[PDB]
Amino acid sequence: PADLFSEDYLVDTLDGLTVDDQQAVLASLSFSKFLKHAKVRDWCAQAKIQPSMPALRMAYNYFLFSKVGEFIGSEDVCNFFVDRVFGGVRLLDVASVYAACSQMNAHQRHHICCLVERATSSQSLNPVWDALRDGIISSSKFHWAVKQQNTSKKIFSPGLRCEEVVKTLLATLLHPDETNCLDYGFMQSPQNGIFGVSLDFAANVKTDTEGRLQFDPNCKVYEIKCRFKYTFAKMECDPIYAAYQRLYEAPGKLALKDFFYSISKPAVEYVGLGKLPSESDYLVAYDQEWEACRKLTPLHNLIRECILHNSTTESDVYVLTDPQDTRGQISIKARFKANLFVNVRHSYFYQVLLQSSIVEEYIGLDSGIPRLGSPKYYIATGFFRKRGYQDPVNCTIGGDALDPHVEIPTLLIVTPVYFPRGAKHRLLHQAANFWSRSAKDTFPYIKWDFSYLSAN
Ligand SMILES: [Mg+2]
Repeated sequence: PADLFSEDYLVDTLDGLTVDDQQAVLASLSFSKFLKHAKVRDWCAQAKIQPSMPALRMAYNYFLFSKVGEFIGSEDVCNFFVDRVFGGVRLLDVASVYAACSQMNAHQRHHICCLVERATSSQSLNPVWDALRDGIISSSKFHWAVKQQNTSKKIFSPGLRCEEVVKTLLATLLHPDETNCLDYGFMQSPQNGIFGVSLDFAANVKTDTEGRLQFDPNCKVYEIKCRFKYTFAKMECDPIYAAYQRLYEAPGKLALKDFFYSISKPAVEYVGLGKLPSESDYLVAYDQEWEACRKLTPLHNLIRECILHNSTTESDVYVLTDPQDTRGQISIKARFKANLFVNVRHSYFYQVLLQSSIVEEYIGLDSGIPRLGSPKYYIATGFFRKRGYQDPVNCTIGGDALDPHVEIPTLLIVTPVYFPRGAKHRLLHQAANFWSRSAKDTFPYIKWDFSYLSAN
């Protein structure tokens, strides 16, 4: 194990262990192991001590980054606590660190969370990624925290190649004339410290003077998914390929339907009037033209409201050029609208819902005159094909070369997602209640004061 309270240098702790064992040391730097440590337990045993969120999460961030900052090359987080939060003193004990963190304002917490985001922008390549995400309801767990709450996931512990291709498509083909961000770290909520997200891609988002992210009030945020069930090869007997050929030569909604229904578990579901969508995939059609063959009750009022707000703006479909024709270049061949909409019951709806809440929280804390407009949210779905013997070695999107070991993108669908306010408020409240119950049962020796948390 590693000691967040030890004064030993992490580089020395890790020196002389296998990479396997180093991974274990780093996993031990989690919020859960922090709260389980003898020194937190001892502090928490006192009658006067009733720890609050987000203050205890801020305290953890300090100890975490004091331990790991040098190893991951970002001493900015620790410097800020010491200089701006601790009055210039290098605090080492949990009682003092906690007290000073308890005295932070929302702009200081915002600043810390922004520095942490910047320190973690390489996401799962960063050795502290897994440890930092512990104890937090992240956007990939948000549906589970609201609707499931079972042992399929945990709050506390006490593929990527194709996603990168889709980012390149968004950046190069959809937003060539704009400032975009391709690499986002982990953004904790500065107001509660129980929620957090990382984003896949955003357009109209920049680094500011020193040296954090700036979301424009009108930025465009995209969650990227890849549909591996639809990966085909240009072979004689391949039924997906058959449907793809038709779509490529004649881009439109009918060719698209045949493509969707060329597999046994289709990504699109027809949902009739007053009927409850299943959770099976994340696109739904409300028009009978997509049919190729449970009612909403009065208690599904939140679902009804979400459908109401997600049944107007259509998806954009981008058919890409085939690099077997162009010997390399992949650009937009054709573009068309499809009456396909987000499934408001699907876990991806809940994922973007939480990313919207965190993005809007950070925009709210940003200094400056508030401007007219709110950000827009999308799911960007990529579809792919195997490389064949006659495909070029070197494919490109704009300047960017594709790794020769990644599949070729064929199709991009961009689907808008809208979030009614009352609906977001209810779901975040249920998830926060589940966080609080789970914190009390997991760390029952902590006299949690959730007064501040329920204010948020
Ligand atoms: Mg993604």
